[PDB]
Amino acid sequence: VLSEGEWQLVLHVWAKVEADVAGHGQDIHIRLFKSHPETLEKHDRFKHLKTEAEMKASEDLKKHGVTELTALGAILKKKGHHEAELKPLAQSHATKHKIPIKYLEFISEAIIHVLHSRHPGDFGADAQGAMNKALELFRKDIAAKYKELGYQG
Ligand code: ZNH
Repeated sequence: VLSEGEWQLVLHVWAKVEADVAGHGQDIHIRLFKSHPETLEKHDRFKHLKTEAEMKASEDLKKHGVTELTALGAILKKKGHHEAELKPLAQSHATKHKIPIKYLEFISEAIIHVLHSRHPGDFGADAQGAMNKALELFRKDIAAKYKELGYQG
């Protein structure tokens, strides 16, 4: 459970992400795929994107990063009260896409890397700690939902 102060820091840096959702999504995906290359295999339509310029130029990929960050932003703004927003995401991700909790941690690492890289002055220790706690709560709750649906994380 997060403090109101913690939620404030999460939402303060989230407002900065929202000045450029699409560029943050690109950087996050580029980082994720480079760091943890197994993750690119869940994206069949992005396989031919073999260099960083090719990744940046893909409207497909760009749009997908806005779709993911939009859903994550809406979850964050509910400050933990996110069952209604979380349930459809667990359903597609447990049953259709097959995304293990470990991959959610990898992308959580990429989000934190990119928010440090772009907003170091608004992403010091206590802000990083809050964002980590928020992402941890997201992943705890999505994993409980995965198990309800019969998917083992
Ligand atoms: C933060 C975190 C996150 C978020 C919020 C998200 C969100 C999302 C959204 C909103 C969508 C659309 C709808 C549905 O459900 O389907 C998606 C999809 C999606 N998803 Zn995901 N995700 C994520 C992570 C992820 C990862 C990590 C992966 C891998 C690796 C993924 C993979 C995915 C896919 C594959 C899809 C489909 C796409 C297409 O196909 O178009 N995912 N996703």
